[PDB]
Amino acid sequence: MPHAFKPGDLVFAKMKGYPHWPARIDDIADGAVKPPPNKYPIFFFGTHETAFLGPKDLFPYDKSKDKYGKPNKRKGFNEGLWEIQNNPHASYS
Repeated sequence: MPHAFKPGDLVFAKMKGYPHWPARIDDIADGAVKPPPNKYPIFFFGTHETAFLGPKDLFPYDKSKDKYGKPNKRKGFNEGLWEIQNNPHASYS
């Protein structure tokens, strides 16, 4: 059975106007800006941008990759597909 989301989990993350996007739940480093309550820090692969999202917009990667894990024209998307599959826990800073 599923647990709550935790740092390191791999997802497709959905935002308004963008396709379901390969991403991970990030850790929050000491000193770093914390998310709002009930929100997680989401690191988007390829673009390397961060946004704060709740679970309604987070689709676990294993379950969802057959649907959402296909090339897209959008900037950074296909780079992001490579990262999530090949080195999803690397430093992209």
